[PDB]
Amino acid sequence: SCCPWIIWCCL
Repeated sequence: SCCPWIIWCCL
């Protein structure tokens, strides 16, 4: 739920 809502990430 990173950015965007995705696994450990920040795209």
